[PDB]
Amino acid sequence: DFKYSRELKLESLDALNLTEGIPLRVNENIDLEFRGIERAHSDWERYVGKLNGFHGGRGPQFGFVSACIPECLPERMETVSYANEFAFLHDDASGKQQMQAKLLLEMLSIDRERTMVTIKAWADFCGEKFWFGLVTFAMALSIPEQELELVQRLAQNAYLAAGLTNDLYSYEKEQLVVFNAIAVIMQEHSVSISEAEDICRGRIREYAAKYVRDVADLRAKNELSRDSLAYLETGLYGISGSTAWNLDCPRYQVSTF
Repeated sequence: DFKYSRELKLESLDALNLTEGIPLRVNENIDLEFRGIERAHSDWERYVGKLNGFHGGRGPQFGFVSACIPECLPERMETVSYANEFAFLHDDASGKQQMQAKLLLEMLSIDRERTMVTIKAWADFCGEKFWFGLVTFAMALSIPEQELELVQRLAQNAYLAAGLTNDLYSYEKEQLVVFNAIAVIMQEHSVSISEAEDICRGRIREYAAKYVRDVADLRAKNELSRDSLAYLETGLYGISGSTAWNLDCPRYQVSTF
């Protein structure tokens, strides 16, 4: 039931067969997303430190957030984008808590109850729970507590598909600078990079196909809450958006350092 996003023809995903047949959707407010990325970089330089050669969720045509949370509420896009960009920077001391406080104040002013759920998920660390806090806040979703255990267990497949794809597309630039799936497969099977890569692709397609099927069944049954279903359906655009973004995003392009 789409109100804020747009489906994009990107025929290379069919040839790549990593996202099953999940379409690419992109939030139409890419401009707000970039504004929140710029502000996060301005605050980081202001409070934390200088940034040189850093690239986060910005891609040449769309950003990470607009492809992966395509139905993100427009008035929440900047904040959601800022928080995603800040998590990218944090992953790569007084100012950090000052930036966090500001972000917390902006979130509480938008959605008090759902900022608390989100913060709870973000204190645990597990990257599952970061994306869980961000998506639920970005789309103003309230997962019934009786459904949470089941919803999170189901979403794990989409997190694995996107997580492994990420490592697949980040290994090259990461090696040039390992805690990557390609390296583990190169230990266990003692194989070359391209052979670990083909094994990784097999696993990605398993996880992706299982997720697509489960979400189809749950949607067809309509016995879970609309917010749980909306969260799970966002899991699908997170797989297609992650992959499409990975193709050309500066973060993983060797052309940068």
